[PDB]
Amino acid sequence: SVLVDLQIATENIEGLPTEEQIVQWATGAVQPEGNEVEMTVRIVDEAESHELNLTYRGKDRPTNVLSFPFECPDEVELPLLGDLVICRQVVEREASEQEKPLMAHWAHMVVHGSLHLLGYDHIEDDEAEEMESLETQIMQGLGF
Repeated sequence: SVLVDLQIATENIEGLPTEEQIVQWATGAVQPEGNEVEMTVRIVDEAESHELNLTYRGKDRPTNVLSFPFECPDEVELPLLGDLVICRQVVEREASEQEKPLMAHWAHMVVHGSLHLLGYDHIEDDEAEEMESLETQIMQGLGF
């Protein structure tokens, strides 16, 4: 199925994300009939994520949307999105400033950092239609 990981860092905020809502709304509207994929997403302040990476591997520096891609040997035809790590203060501010439902900002902001970071658009043979339709159903299917 289409499993996604929504890991919030704050317990009390001005607009909690909750996986049920986010996942269901976005990821739920993408595979209402056929589901299959894995998208890990960690939403926490800059310091946490940055330190988190640099503490266990030494990743980049104070970025905006850092994600962790899976093993990219050659082509490997299989549904996947990999791990993701983004800040809420930024996206929440962007979405909050845009004056639009954070629901879309999430599905969009996640995919924005998912591809722009690794490019899960692997092999255009199988993963193509799957991935394409995958991102298309959540991004276009709703028309953010």
